[PDB]
Amino acid sequence: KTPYEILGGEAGALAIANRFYDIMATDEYAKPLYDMHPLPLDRIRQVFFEFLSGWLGGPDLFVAKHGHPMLRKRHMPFTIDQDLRDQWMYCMNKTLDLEVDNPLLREGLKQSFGQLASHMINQH
Ligand code: HEM
Repeated sequence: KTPYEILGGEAGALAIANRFYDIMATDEYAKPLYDMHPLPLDRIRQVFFEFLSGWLGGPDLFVAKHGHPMLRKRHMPFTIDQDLRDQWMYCMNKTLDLEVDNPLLREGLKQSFGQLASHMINQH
């Protein structure tokens, strides 16, 4: 069974994407990460969801509409240090605790996001 399947499919991917930004947008420690996002969040909420649907084994909605992830490259316009990586993970940890009831999948998702996040870092 895929992460997409275990999390309830579309509604599960949507809820993660939305909870992530919901928390990012109000939590103090992540203001800096939040401030890199020009408002409103409508499009990035939708795009991140599209990404999650395929990264979890549902429809590649991202690769259908925007092409391959190339996430490291796609983040190269921004300055991303350790500090911002940790802010991003802090938000996604909090999200996955609330959204993923399977504790194995949850720890699996945290580690795999944790790695992707570290991969984006481009300032040391
Ligand atoms: C330190 C880590 C990260 C930082 C600071 C960061 C920051 C950003 C920012 C500022 C954008 C621009 C979106 C906008 O306002 O339109 C963006 C886009 C995006 N981020 Fe991240 N991000 C990070 C890590 C990640 C990770 C780990 C993933 C996926 C697992 C991810 C997926 C995306 C996606 C899919 C987009 C949309 C890209 C596009 O439309 O071409 N990001 N990110």
